[PDB]
Amino acid sequence: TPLVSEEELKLILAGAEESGAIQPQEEEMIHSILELEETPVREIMTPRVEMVAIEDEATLEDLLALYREHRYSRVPVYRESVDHIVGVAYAKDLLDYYAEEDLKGRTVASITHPPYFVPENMDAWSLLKELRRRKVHMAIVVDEFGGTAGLVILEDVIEEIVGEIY
Amino acid sequence: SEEELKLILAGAEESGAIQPQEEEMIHSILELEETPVREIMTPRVEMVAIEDEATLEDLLALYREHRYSRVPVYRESVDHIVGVAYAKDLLDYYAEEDLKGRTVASITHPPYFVPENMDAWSLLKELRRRKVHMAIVVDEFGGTAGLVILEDVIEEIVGEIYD
Ligand SMILES: CC[C@H](Sc1nc2c(N)ncnc2[nH]1)C(=O)O
Repeated sequence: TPLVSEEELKLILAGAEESGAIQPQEEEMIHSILELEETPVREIMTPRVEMVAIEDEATLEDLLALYREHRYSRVPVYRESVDHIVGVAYAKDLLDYYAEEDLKGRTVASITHPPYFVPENMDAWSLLKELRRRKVHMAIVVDEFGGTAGLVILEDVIEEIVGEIY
Repeated sequence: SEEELKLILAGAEESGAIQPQEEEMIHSILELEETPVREIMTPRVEMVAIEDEATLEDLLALYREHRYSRVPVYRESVDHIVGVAYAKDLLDYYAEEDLKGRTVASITHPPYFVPENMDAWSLLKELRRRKVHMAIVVDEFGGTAGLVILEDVIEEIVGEIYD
């Protein structure tokens, strides 16, 4: 029956979680749904300085070693520096080769998927939208001058909603 | 007030406060408590499982032939599940000799069993809590109703998430 605004609805959420009519964690989830439109990917991304990239001409042995030591399943791919990103590569794709012979035989370029670039200030709501309807759940966050601000994956948006898992 | 929140959420759609997409996701959040895992699980007949005594070379061959990253690991029949195996752990293992010399049991994680009737909300609670990613749905007799993963619940909140 009643009529309410976004601010009033967030207040009723706080007042029905201090009420016990809903769980603290169901509150935090629905609240998180609401804050997605106000979060820029910048606030949730992995920034350039902490990310693990690899060069297109490296070998698939090199990718395997990178997975073993930093444990990141999916890895951006650059040519000259990290500001010239040429695609993305997934460690599980190694399994289709998984031959101590074949791996040193091919370059990461041979398994690199085309890259998805979002501007540094897109909101998590739009990014969830864009990522869900795409086979690559990982976008490159780009700064205002064309450089690589960082990287952002769907599981990060997911965690924003639900919380940390894995 | 639980019915009150249920109703003012739809009202908040009507007062322009939230998009129908946001209200759809929030109705999904609310309807997690009322959805049983049977409604979302993959059942035995659609399932891909592997013996614990098989070799990691066998695991890899399975993965090639079927593309499933998570595999329930069973002992005698698929009604006696003893864990889950993750293809990614295969990447940690020496192509030549380490796969013919090790078996699936070396990499299986202990399983998580949920009743067939359990709701999604409690499933999500217990998965986030135990920090597992896949559970084995049992039937009232001990058999295997199917398997269910976190991304099932997630998509049940936010929509199909196509790899
Ligand atoms: C997105 C995550 C899924 S997990 C999965 N494992 C399964 C199995 N053993 N049998 C039937 N269906 C399954 N789904 C994937 O990696 O494709």
